[PDB]
Amino acid sequence: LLQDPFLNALRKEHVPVSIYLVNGIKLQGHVESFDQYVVLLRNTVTQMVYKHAISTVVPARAVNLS
Amino acid sequence: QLLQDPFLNALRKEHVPVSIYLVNGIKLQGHVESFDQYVVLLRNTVTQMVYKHAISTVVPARAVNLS
Amino acid sequence: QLLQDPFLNALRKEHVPVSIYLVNGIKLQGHVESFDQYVVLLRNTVTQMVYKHAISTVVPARAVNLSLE
Amino acid sequence: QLLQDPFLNALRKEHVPVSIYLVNGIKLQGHVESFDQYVVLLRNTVTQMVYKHAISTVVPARAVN
Amino acid sequence: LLQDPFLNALRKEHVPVSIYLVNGIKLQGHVESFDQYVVLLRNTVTQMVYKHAISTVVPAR
Amino acid sequence: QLLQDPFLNALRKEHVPVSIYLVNGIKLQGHVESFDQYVVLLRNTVTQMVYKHAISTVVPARAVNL
Repeated sequence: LLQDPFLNALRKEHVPVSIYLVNGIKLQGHVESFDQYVVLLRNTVTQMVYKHAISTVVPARAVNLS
Repeated sequence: QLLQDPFLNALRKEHVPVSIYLVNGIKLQGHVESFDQYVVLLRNTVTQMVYKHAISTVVPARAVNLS
Repeated sequence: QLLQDPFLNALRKEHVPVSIYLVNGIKLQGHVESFDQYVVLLRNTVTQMVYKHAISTVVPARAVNLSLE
Repeated sequence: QLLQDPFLNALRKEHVPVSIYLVNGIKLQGHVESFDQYVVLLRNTVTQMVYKHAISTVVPARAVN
Repeated sequence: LLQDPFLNALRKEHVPVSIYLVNGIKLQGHVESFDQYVVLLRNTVTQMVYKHAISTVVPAR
Repeated sequence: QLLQDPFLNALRKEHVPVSIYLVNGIKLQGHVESFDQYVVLLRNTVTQMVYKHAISTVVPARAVNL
């Protein structure tokens, strides 16, 4: 309900994000795409990240909701 | 959900400052802006999406209204 | 939660102190103040909501009051 | 769980000591009091509640086959 | 449609296997049984291994 | 409605090597041979079964777009 709208926002308004994984590392780049389970983070090369492995997504600049 | 939702909503409404402890030991601070079955929107300097499954404990900076 | 509830509820009502171990090795301590399907509210110097999915084991400081059948 | 129940119930009926290893490395020990879809009740000096999702391996002190 | 034929091939051919857990622990033995949730590993005894705690399973040889 | 099937499928056909990062940090490099809903058959010295719920990110050594 919030997950997609959030993710969809970072993508549309193309804004860099610092994805912190459950393991304890911080990925970066832009949100190329996403579905129920995975998120395609397009940086140098689009790497697939599992949502179950994500701890928290952190945006650089704000983004509307509506 | 006769606890989690009421607990979170009261924090959200009253804007009670919370400390969210991640399973990986990381401590996040701020207040609850909103939430659903799967994520919580924490707001501090910015607004970050936190996955519930990665959350350990949520510690309010003060007692919550359950009545 | 066929077994979960009767277990947590007994600890709550009888006000029995417990130690909650998280999947990361952390040891919480206090009283079961409340619970539902996904979370447990532990009380101590403060009050906090603990997610069940982050819990490994709940160890009571002593067996609850047992009766006949 | 067509295996979990038979496996755990065998330990219960035979009163066989077991070692329960948590996903965090810690090992618990004692007897199997009871169990359902989500949890195992392990008895030692006291009866403690163990979530199955936090379990890696269940190891009996002896063969139950 | 993959893990079952994969696991059944290990029990039907009685091939030793290595089960690595998410915590970094390695388990050796033979696949005695497996269902939708657990994997019965056989050595000195038969232990019940939850799939949710299994990261990988590499065949011995 | 699907993102990981095509992502992994193309990485399979194009024979592109990958570096799989498990939730526990460690990394398993090799080629993707097959994959169902729950696991990914990783090829290398041997063919090992990798449970998806243990994967954090799938990082390809080469890119794949169109």
